[PDB]
Amino acid sequence: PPKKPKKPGXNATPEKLAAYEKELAAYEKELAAY
Repeated sequence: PPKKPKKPGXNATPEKLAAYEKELAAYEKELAAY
C-alpha cells in the first residue's frame, strides 16, 4: 500500500505546503489505483 507523506507543521512554507497538498493528492490517486 502507498505510504502517507510526512505531515508538515503549521509553520510550513506556502510552496512546501502546496507541495504537500500535491503529494497528498498523489497519495489519493495511488490509493484509488490500489
